[PDB]
Amino acid sequence: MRVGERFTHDFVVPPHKTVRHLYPESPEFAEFPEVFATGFMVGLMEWACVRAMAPYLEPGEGSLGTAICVTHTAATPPGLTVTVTAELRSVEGRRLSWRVSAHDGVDEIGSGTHERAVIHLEKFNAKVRQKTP
Amino acid sequence: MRVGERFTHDFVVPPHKTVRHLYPESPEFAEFPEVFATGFMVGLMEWACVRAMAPYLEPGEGSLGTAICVTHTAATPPGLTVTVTAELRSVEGRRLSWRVSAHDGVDEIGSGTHERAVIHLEKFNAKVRQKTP
Repeated sequence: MRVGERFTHDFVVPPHKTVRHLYPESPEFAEFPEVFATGFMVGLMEWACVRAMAPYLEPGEGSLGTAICVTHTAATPPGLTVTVTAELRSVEGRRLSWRVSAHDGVDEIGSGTHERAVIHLEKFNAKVRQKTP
Repeated sequence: MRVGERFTHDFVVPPHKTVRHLYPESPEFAEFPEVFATGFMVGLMEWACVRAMAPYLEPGEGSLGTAICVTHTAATPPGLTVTVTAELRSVEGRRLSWRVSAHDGVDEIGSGTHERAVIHLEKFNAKVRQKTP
């Protein structure tokens, strides 16, 4: 791949990416303001990093976020466009560490780091089964 | 609210808390193995901390997650119970901090920290609609 290279990822926040949508089973979340959930932003960031990685992956390969360390310092109503900038910080065998940050056009809404791990998709699928009830 | 206290929170992972459910708008995610998305683990850990600090809010108050720093070291298939243990680490004002960790019954699946800011609901919704298109 290549260290230092920014990758950019644009996404319009729909009404169904707010807090109560993350966990419709949570009574507590049902009464949260209609803003972009942190867990959804995290998902977005992994999504940016997955796309950055895709060309460099062998057929049948994938990745799992192994760590996420970000702030979430400004709220985002549906309608705004969240831009995730991902930057490769290091590659270490199957290990990728990114610097990530996001912006909704008005504010930087969060920034931090995100490590991923390249996996064989089937071997991993098999492994997750010996674990299913 | 007492530093050191512990709140646990149990959750059976349904099928709709997997990666492809965090972002169905992602073709890059539709591949992915049916496993507990990092984005949902982050939310589940926040849900624990929200309940833990529920008895600390005054009326017309809420909380926002303002930082999540956690590992994700094992995959959980739908069917397993994820228990989130939230340990109050600091209460220094409008700011709460937790040490969080999760177990799915077989593996510790992740841990780290999470911070929350007490907010005035009205002023906050007001600031938000100042951002809404």
